[PDB]
Amino acid sequence: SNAMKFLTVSDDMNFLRQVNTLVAGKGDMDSVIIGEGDAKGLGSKVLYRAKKGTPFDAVSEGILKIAGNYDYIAIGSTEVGREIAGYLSFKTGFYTATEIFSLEFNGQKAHTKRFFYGGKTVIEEESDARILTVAPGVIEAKDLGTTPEIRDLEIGQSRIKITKF
Amino acid sequence: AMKFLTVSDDMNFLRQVNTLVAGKGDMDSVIIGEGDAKGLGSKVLYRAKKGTPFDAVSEGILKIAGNYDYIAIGSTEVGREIAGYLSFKTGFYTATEIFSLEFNGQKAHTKRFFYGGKTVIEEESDARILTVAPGVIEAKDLGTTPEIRDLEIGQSRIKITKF
Repeated sequence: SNAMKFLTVSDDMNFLRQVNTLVAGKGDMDSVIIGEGDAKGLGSKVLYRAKKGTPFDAVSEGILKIAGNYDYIAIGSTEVGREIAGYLSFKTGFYTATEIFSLEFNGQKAHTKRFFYGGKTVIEEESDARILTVAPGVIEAKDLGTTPEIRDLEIGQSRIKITKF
Repeated sequence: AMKFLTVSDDMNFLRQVNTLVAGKGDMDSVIIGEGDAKGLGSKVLYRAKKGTPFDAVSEGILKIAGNYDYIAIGSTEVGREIAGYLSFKTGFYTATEIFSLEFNGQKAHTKRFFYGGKTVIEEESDARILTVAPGVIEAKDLGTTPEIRDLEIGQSRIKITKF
């Protein structure tokens, strides 16, 4: 009720675990995984699953369908995750706090930190960011000790053209 | 003609971005920090002092943004943060990490690499904000040197801590 609702997202299961660890103490969470990974100990209430190599635009349109169910969406910063963030940012109108290693709430607002220049500098924001991307390697994953109900992400249409080499 | 503003915190990267953009319309540029303007090929170069916080630069750019159809930014850490700020303030879509840019009519037709080169992603979008991937464009000298002016920067809200 008065608790915050997160949706966490990644195209990498280990990374999904790190994002869930960051968000864990902060409110209730559901998750999206693109591709493979065993859901055990993930800690989410619900895990939405997309097929491996589902084009990132079809995934983003799927997330967008459920994104109004959440206060914040936290995405692992990978190539795909960043494309998903930019897409969601645009469609929802919410600002994105990028590459964070730290997320705290004093009251209502999200206070974040990210590194700049390889770690030489720390940038803190208190912004209205509702979309967050989480840096790789910054959170050690903890087993959260429960397993989510699994469902399929209802995937959108894809307009991108994909050429492999 | 279409109007472009090109942006970077690195001058060699700004030359790359200009080289991608050059044939497509008019061009002005924003550099954050140091570098020789020679051969940059924009009409005007707005300078901000090395180390100006990215939100201050972004607010400076917002002041002049309505003068442009497109803003193309070198994808560095600062360039990406700027692109995000501008996306959020303007409401425009961003096409990211591009190596190629063409127009059908007004829609941007872009290409980008995925996985350091294994895959090319080709899109048509309404993106008015673009980031260019590092090292994919061979910077050319473009034959002219812009007049120099200072970027009127805005306020900064971010807190910066050095190690």
